[PDB]
Amino acid sequence: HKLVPLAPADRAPAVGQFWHVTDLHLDPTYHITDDRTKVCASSKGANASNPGPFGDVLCDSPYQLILSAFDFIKNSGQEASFMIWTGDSPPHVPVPELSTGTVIKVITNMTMTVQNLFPNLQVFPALGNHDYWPQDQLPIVTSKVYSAVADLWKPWLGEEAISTLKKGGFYSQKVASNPGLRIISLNTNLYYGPNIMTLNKTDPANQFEWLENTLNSSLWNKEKVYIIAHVPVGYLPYATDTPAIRQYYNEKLLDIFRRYSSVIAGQFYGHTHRDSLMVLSDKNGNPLNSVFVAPAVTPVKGVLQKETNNPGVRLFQYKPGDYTLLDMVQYYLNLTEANLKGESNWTLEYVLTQAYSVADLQPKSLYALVQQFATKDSKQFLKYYHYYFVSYDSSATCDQHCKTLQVCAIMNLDSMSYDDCLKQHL
Ligand SMILES: *[C@@H]1O[C@H](CO)[C@@H](O[C@@H]2O[C@H](CO)[C@@H](O[C@@H]3O[C@H](CO[C@H]4O[C@H](CO)[C@@H](O)[C@H](O)[C@@H]4O)[C@@H](O)[C@H](O[C@H]4O[C@H](CO)[C@@H](O)[C@H](O)[C@@H]4O)[C@@H]3O)[C@H](O)[C@H]2NC(C)=O)[C@H](O)[C@H]1NC(C)=O
Ligand SMILES: *[C@@H]1O[C@H](CO[C@@H]2O[C@@H](C)[C@@H](O)[C@@H](O)[C@@H]2O)[C@@H](O[C@@H]2O[C@H](CO)[C@@H](O)[C@H](O)[C@H]2NC(C)=O)[C@H](O)[C@H]1NC(C)=O
Ligand SMILES: *[C@@H]1O[C@H](CO[C@@H]2O[C@@H](C)[C@@H](O)[C@@H](O)[C@@H]2O)[C@@H](O[C@@H]2O[C@H](CO)[C@@H](O)[C@H](O)[C@H]2NC(C)=O)[C@H](O)[C@H]1NC(C)=O
Ligand SMILES: *[C@@H]1O[C@H](CO)[C@@H](O[C@@H]2O[C@H](CO)[C@@H](O)[C@H](O)[C@H]2NC(C)=O)[C@H](O)[C@H]1NC(C)=O
Ligand SMILES: C[N+](C)(C)CCOP(=O)(O)O
Ligand SMILES: [Zn+2]
Ligand SMILES: [Zn+2]
Repeated sequence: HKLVPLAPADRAPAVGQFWHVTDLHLDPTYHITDDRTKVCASSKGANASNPGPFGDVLCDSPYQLILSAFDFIKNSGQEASFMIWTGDSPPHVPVPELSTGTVIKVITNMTMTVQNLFPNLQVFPALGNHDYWPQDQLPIVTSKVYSAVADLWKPWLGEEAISTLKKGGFYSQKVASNPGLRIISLNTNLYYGPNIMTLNKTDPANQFEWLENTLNSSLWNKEKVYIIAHVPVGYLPYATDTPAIRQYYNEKLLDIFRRYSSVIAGQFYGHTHRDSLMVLSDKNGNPLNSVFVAPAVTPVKGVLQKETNNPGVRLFQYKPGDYTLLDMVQYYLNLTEANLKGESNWTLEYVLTQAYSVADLQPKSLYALVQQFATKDSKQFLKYYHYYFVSYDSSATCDQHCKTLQVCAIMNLDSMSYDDCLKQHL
């Protein structure tokens, strides 16, 4: 007779879950035709290799492929309280074949697709470098694209997020279904090498100042933060000594993340179209923060490349009310199989804790895994290299130089530690 909240039965609180999808790269031109140089504009005159209804390795995504990915999510039976979506919706075609209006039209199509299929799901998007015309030229002041995506994403974001999105293409947002969790969606395309608009700027769009203030507020308000962005921090795992964003920005952003590692419970990136891990550590090798690079839905590659990825989407599990990451489930589409029979079978690729026999996704757990990778002929690393391409090629091999680059980039996000790793292991 005193209106006290009803106590839940002391069962185990189910884990929380969220989806991460990235790099959809819709090619609206995709159509099967006898002249394989006309299957898709994204192959740029090359012959599609073996095209089917769900795509080709030399093409960006048919609409049917993207629809199959989101249909899989919708029908998966997995509960999820939100989704993160880290950008890159238009296809890889020459600048004159696009325009601002065409870019906005593709992002609108992808946004409405998600909203139609998932009417009750809060989605946290970030912009990719292709989400602007010309590609990679994302500005440091408001623009038509920023204003358009701010309008498109209003169903998911509050007024303050909309206002920063419109001005600079970034925002933070409290997660409605998850009190105490805030998403910080950065515009790391401001730091991407090809961006002429940010050359020699110390703090383009004031994003560093805003990020520091946001994290400081989260720290004092006892929030936890998930960082999402398109281009990741750290070093390319397939090239030597090449930061993914300009070195000046990589060093500055990493220093902010080290300072606020106690608040940041996850970092989630796209852009590479590969499945990669990184572990941010301090200068002495003590692990601080776990980083998860998710592979793309598009399978596209250039003619020059030997390997590509199968389409992928992924699910994270986390501790409710606490937001510590517990697991990651990677799903994929075997594109060759799907095209041969004409029917998609999105399926489990792996569960991280089971694949690698780790307890959870905390920095110390993953740091110990990466130390295993470093051992000669590590079977853990062989598995990881297979998953890097989302199981595209079980016979792909990683020679000594290849592996040094991979492991050094997983373990060492800043220039000093990365170069020291090269010194010791080249
Ligand atoms: C996604 O789905 C695709 C399609 O089903 C799978 O790809 C097929 O995988 C099978 C088995 O792994 C392949 O069949 C095997 O091919 C081997 C030779 O492979 C090389 O040469 C072929 C030549 O056509 C290339 O296509 C290929 O890329 C390789 O470079 C053979 O050695 C195998 O023969 C053995 O099989 C049995 C017993 O093992 C016996 O009958 C044989 O005598 C011999 O012992 C076998 O034929 C098949 O070629 C692949 N198809 C395609 C189109 O690539 C992927 O595995 C799947 N992905 C995942 C992650 O599961
Ligand atoms: C794109 O492919 C066409 C077709 O190539 C043929 O078809 C494939 C299935 C494979 O069997 C190839 O070895 C074949 O040659 C290419 O056009 C052909 O190229 C040569 C040189 O001109 C000639 O023998 C054919 O007559 C050409 N045309 C046709 C209709 O066969 C074309 O060169 C390829 N384009 C690119 C950019 O690679
Ligand atoms: C980081 O934040 C602290 C705390 O600021 C407060 O945080 C919230 C309660 C919010 O209500 C803000 O308005 C508050 O100001 C900053 O330290 C405070 O501000 C100055 C620091 O020189 C000092 O006079 C206050 O006493 C500090 N308050 C407390 C509780 O310690 C700190 O400076 C911020 N850092 C940056 C870089 O912004
Ligand atoms: C997103 O774009 C796709 C096509 O790129 C749309 O799907 C097609 O829509 C037109 C009809 O208007 C036709 O080509 C087909 O009927 C549809 N399917 C395919 C595979 O092309 C889709 O409707 C768009 N969605 C939104 C929300 O704009
Ligand atoms: C640049 N890349 C080809 C290595 C990765 C893909 O990047 P993006 O062109 O989709 O932005
Ligand atoms: Zn991309
Ligand atoms: Zn990109």
